[PDB]
Amino acid sequence: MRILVVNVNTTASITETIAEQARAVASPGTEIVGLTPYFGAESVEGNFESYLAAIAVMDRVMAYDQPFDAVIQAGYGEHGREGLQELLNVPVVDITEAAASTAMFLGHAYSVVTTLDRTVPLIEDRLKLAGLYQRCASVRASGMAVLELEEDPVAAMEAIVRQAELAIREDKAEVICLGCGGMAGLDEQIRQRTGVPVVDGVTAAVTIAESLVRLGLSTSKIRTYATPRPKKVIG
Amino acid sequence: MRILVVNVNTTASITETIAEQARAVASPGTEIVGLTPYFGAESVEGNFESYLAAIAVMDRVMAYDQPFDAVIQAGYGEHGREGLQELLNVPVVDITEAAASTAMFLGHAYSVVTTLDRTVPLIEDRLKLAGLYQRCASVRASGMAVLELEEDPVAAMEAIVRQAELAIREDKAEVICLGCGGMAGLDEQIRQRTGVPVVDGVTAAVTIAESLVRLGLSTSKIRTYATPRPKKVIG
Amino acid sequence: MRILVVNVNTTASITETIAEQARAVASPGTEIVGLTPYFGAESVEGNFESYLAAIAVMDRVMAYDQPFDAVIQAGYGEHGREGLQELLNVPVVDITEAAASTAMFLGHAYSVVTTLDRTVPLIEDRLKLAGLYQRCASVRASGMAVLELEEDPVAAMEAIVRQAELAIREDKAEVICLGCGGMAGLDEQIRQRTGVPVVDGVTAAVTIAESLVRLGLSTSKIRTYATPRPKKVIG
Amino acid sequence: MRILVVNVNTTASITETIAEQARAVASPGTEIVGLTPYFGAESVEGNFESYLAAIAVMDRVMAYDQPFDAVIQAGYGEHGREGLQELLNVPVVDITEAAASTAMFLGHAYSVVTTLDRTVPLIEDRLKLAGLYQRCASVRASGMAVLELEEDPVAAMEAIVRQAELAIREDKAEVICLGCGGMAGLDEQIRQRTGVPVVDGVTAAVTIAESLVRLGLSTSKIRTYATPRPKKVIG
Amino acid sequence: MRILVVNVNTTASITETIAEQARAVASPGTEIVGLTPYFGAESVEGNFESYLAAIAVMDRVMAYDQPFDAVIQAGYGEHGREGLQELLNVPVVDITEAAASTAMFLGHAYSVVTTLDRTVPLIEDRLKLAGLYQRCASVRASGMAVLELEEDPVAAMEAIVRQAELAIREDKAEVICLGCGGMAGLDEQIRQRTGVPVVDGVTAAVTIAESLVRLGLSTSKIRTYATPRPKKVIG
Amino acid sequence: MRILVVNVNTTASITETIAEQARAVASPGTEIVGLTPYFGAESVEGNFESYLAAIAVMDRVMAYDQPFDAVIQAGYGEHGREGLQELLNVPVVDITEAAASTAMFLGHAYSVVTTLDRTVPLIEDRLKLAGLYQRCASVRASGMAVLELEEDPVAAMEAIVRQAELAIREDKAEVICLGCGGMAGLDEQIRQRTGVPVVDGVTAAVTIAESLVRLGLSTSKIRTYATPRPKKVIG
Repeated sequence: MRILVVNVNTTASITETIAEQARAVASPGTEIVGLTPYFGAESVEGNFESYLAAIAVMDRVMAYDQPFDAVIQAGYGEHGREGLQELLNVPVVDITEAAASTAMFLGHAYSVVTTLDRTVPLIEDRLKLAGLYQRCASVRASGMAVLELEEDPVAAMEAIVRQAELAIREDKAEVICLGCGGMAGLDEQIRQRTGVPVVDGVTAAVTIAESLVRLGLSTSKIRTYATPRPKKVIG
Repeated sequence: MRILVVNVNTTASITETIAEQARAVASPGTEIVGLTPYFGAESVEGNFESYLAAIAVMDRVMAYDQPFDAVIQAGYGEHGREGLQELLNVPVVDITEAAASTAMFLGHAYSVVTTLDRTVPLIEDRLKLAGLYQRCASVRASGMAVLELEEDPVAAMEAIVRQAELAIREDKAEVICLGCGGMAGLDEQIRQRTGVPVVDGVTAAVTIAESLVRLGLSTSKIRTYATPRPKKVIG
Repeated sequence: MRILVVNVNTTASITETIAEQARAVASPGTEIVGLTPYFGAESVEGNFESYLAAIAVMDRVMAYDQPFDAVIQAGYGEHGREGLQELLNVPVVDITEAAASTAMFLGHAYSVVTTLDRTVPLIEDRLKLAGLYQRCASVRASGMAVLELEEDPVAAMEAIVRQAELAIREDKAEVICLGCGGMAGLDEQIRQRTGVPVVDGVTAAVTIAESLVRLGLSTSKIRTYATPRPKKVIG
Repeated sequence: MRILVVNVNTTASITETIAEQARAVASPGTEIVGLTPYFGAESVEGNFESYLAAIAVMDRVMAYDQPFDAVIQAGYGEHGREGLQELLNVPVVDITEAAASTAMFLGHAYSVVTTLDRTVPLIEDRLKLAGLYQRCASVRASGMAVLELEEDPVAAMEAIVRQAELAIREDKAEVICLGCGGMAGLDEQIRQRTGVPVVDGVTAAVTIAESLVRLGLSTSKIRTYATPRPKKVIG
Repeated sequence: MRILVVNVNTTASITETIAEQARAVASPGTEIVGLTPYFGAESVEGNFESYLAAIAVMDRVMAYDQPFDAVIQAGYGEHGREGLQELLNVPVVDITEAAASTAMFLGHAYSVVTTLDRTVPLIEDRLKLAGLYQRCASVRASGMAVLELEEDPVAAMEAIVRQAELAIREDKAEVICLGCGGMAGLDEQIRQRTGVPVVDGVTAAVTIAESLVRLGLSTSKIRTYATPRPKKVIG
Repeated sequence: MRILVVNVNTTASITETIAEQARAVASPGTEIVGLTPYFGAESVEGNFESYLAAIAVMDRVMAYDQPFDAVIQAGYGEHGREGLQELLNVPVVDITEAAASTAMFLGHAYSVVTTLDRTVPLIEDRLKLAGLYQRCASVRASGMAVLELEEDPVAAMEAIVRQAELAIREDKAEVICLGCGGMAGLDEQIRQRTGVPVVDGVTAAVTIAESLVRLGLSTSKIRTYATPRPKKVIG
């Protein structure tokens, strides 16, 4: 099968890293295609940039010419999932929901550790909408400005594990979810350091996407995600 | 003062109808500037068109070069308010939240009457995010396509009252919220035909916008709606 | 138009101060009438005094002989709103709900800062009933015994801003709501000190009351707030 | 021990009916003292009369000059419990909460059957405040005016069973709570006619009052129900 | 009447202590029978042991040969209540729910103080299911390994009151509920030390059980707790 | 890898049907080992049999002496998952949560169709505990007794589609979850007859089990599902 894995931000280096991580868990016969949107912010930080990224991602998927069997939106706490669901006749998985949903099988309560404080309420709102928030102990920001993870990977790792530890100790999280795709593959280190399973939405999304295809499942087109009624649309 | 009233769809005649109902209640000294987005669907029906309209609305507002005091987004149940709240340092009122918020001063419970069944869950989700759904007895669809409103208003009118009556008698609604911009000015007739206050989010949003301006209040910039960090963003 | 603004407590000096603040935002042609109930506690502190104030206020409004177009209950976290709504055929706004409701347009979450700790659960319960509590980050008590604000206005101001800062820093409030009418007009100082919009329910209620009259809206009499069935009542 | 059983309305014959059902289940050694408030509506139907009854009940209790061990407020869905809890240092039981609380020991879900449609939302709100609504499948109105109960009991009886059956079959109620004091003693006939346990809040409140006394338990005075601070209060 | 009081754990010394405490509040003519299950853990600590105790307790009750009028499950936060309810044609009260339910008449919010941290989410889940959790301020663990209360009753008492004080001061609990039956009778000391009523589920359950029998109430057999359909069951 | 698929009831033919549907979707390299508990009801209908099945399932798993990588509990709405999660250091998937969790990727809301009305509230409660009920539009019973499924499948089939249609049209379900193990493989026919994706928790649980294994993830042992403390436990 073919799975499109779309970055929500325009940074080509992040697309390839995410895609690589998707390729490391993909099943035999699964082809992962990483896609960079044509427009949008280099890192998606806030409501404005999130809504720009929602249509950036859908523009990017609707440009792809080859057949494909699933789409993964590779961004934590951003908009657009639902619009993809309407546009496409294949399953869509967003990594936010892939992480929280897989975490819920593992523990009484899960926490998410993201980058910026200002992205906490967007991630919270995404999960509440998904109906996944009941078992979320908290969504916590490490505080590192997105691009520093390649500059100081040590200061980053430390800031992240400090939040993981507060979530386990104060919020009673039993599993940690990564909260920017740019965190893919750092999960073993966080596990080594906390003694809890640590879910990476990128890899979790691949398995859920692969599963829905194996099960013959796709978005319901009955109501909310009906194909859009063809009409006059500009631009 | 100057208030931008922005249509979520690209049909310019609907923009004039909305801006004229707005002017019909604006305080002396208030200028209404009705804006039609430059791109997007001619009527916004579903998630894909809602997200496109979100960004189409923001683009239209950011292109306006005069000063203004508040903005009103004149669509029911669409995405975008939060985007605008980050970009602007004037208050933003969404007619969805304007209607429900005012209705709650008037009755134990309110119901919204929209056009299409498929917009019902988009509306519920906006209300839920806003923390305004506890007092909503239901969102009901009249079944009338957005544009069939100036076509056959007498049938539109009857379809709306039909649903309003069902909300009152079965849902225990005590107040009715109109749920398309295209319904602006219809409240008086529905009030007469139902026996309950009928709230027009267009005219309610005007009063709320004017209030927030008179009161010296604007969007909090402390966290969630802080100005977007300056950064690279294509297009 | 005419708007009655009723103190919930019997202190004549508080009625006049509230009314003055209402007069400073009222629109041209709006007449504000401040009313002191004939009975009740000099400051309303707790369930017993709140229920006494509920009927004190309704007794006070039903005594007023002149026509009027709206009523404001000028008390934070007290009972009685609903009984006014049944008694009257004009809109009723309580300042508790005017503050929370206006705050919700301004920020992701709002907090209320009141005087006594023991009034926190009454205000919480009022907002939960109003269906306004979802976006309330916390209700916090400054701790100053009600009447000290005229004695030590500095110690008061300080205690208040300390709670505002805890709400923003720990509870993630993005807007502050004042929580005793006796706090009217202190909002600029709190804003100066926190960098967030600060809503005063007194002035916010005036605009909402004025709006409902301009929009031709009044309480729904369909069910819950039906006129009371005339019957034998004593005293 | 001595338990005050206080009618919420001023009809003395209803006070005797309630106090006699109470006596029918009181433990040996328990004295029931049935009280009729001095002012208020002859039947309490709506918010205005509910708030008046709240204060009318408290006045009546504070006028009683003998000692007593507990108080029961014998009205369904009325205001006042909290007022009494502040003023008294003996336990207070409201028959509303007494019924629902006991019903929850007996079935997965309960429903209340009251008289008037307009009291339905007052009842729901009391249950919600009490934290007892999660297990309530519904509150249904029999449509019988409060006093039409000793007038035509055979029609009252049938109206109640009608609603009870609807709650069981459509709402999935497994237990029925009578929802006027005027229905005391009817449970046996409804049980027979419905097939489910039927709870009488009057008699349940007696057992709970007696329990709290036997157990040495009374209202917590630490915070919300602390004695009212001594202060000036007119009338 | 006869009331069975069943230990959830297999420790004979705990059964007799619980039963003694039940006998100290029982009404005249009430016979308390303490029962020890034939199998299960010596102290019930966790999901596995709780589910073993659920069927241990039902096995123990179904072995008892004499008539009886009620059953009390004498364990805090364990499973099985519902299965008893199906099996029996008499009322069942679990002490978890007896404590929380009686506490709710006493104060704005209640807290539970139990032994082990790992039992906190089971007790939380039990109360959420019971629909009693809305008014629960927190469930807190003292941390003492179950059997130390007979070894160091002083270190135990201290650990317990420390949690009670955190619940009142930080969680705003107004009443404390004991949270292992092995705590029966320690409530006066905790009351002496905190100034709040302290509910013991053992004694509270006796009064609720006695009440349901006096009121002629028993489990509803209409749906969820219908007698199990006789069929082939092994072992 | 090896995955234990455990029937909740003792009917061995139902164990083979479940294990064969599981094998029909298992990845190459995956071994399915279908287990029939040693004691318990021949079909699990209600709380008593649910609790017995919980412990019967755990006993069966603990008796298995080979190594394995994950366990699946193949019953809808039964107790036990948490028990297994404490005892095991391999992931555990319950088909109840497997179905609902996967369904949520596919539609705005899902509904479950089970057999017996009396299992409906057991199912709702499992979903609620799991934090998966927010997106559940309803749980409906087909009315078909568990074993009447291989007896008359054409009538079973029609009973299920009947309920599915009612969930879609009245409950606004967009996806259907089969709610007995005995329904495994029926999804294709129901999909055809309803027009919406149909999820089989048996086959979904397999994909999720395999995913968690591929991802290196297992049950968190930090708190709620820590191994049971070693201690005395009879039988």
